[PDB]
Amino acid sequence: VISEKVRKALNDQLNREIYSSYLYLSMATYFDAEGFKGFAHWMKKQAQEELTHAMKFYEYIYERGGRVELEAIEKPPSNWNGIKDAFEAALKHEEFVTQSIYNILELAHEEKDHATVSFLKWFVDEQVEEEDQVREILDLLEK
Amino acid sequence: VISEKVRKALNDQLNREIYSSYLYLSMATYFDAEGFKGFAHWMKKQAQEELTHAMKFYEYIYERGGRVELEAIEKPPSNWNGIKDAFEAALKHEEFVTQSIYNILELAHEEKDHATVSFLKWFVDEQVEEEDQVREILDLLEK
Ligand SMILES: [Zn+2]
Ligand SMILES: [Zn+2]
Ligand SMILES: [Zn+2]
Ligand SMILES: [Zn+2]
Repeated sequence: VISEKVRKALNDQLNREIYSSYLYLSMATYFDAEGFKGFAHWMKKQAQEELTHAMKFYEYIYERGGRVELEAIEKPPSNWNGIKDAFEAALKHEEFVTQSIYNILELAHEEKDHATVSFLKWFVDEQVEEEDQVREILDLLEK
Repeated sequence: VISEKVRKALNDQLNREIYSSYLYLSMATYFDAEGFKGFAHWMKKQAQEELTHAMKFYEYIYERGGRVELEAIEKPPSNWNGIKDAFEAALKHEEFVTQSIYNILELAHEEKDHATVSFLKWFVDEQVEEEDQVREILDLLEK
């Protein structure tokens, strides 16, 4: 059974993944307003991906005997200064998500919760892949 | 091209469908905390359904030459007084959604926007079906 400290950290991260989904959807509203169909499609796909992350947290919290509490979702920005600016904001946000997950990992290690440590490995690896994808696009578009 | 009045009404409704999705997800967190797997599955399915409603508004707004702006999402309630209480709250919320859609229909009729009138017919019919499904469940569980 997860300690209340770890359950709160996971529930917090659940809410962060929801906001991530919303933020990527907002980036899609920007790209679509400009007619950048392909980049909008990229963002809508990532928004759906972030929802599956949230639900994986959701189901793990209930497997470990905890409960999920949904919080208010902040209004995301709706405008950026071009393609590169939007993707740089995406990368900055993913780096914040990576740091948040690592803080849960450290908490789980402290409490010797080796089930949460194992559950999080998938997300450490997926953040690497996501960060690399965004860097790959920024490098493609450079100068 | 949609007038700014109608675009704002549709964007408002887009945001209402997002909140509807969130509210049904919150009801799932309640049912799951109680071990009501089947009712939780019902709510998660409805939450996904409400997202597809939101995206149908999303794509229609861009077809008509408008843009979507995402707003803050309010924190939904997380607790109800039993199954019946949660479904009665669902029905009350769907009736509010039905009234909101009818107000867009009346606005569209006033501006003679027969494309928005036609777009909304699908949602008038779907609200009937959703309201009937929730009433059917409440009647099944009665007394
Ligand atoms: Zn994620
Ligand atoms: Zn992510
Ligand atoms: Zn709906
Ligand atoms: Zn509905």
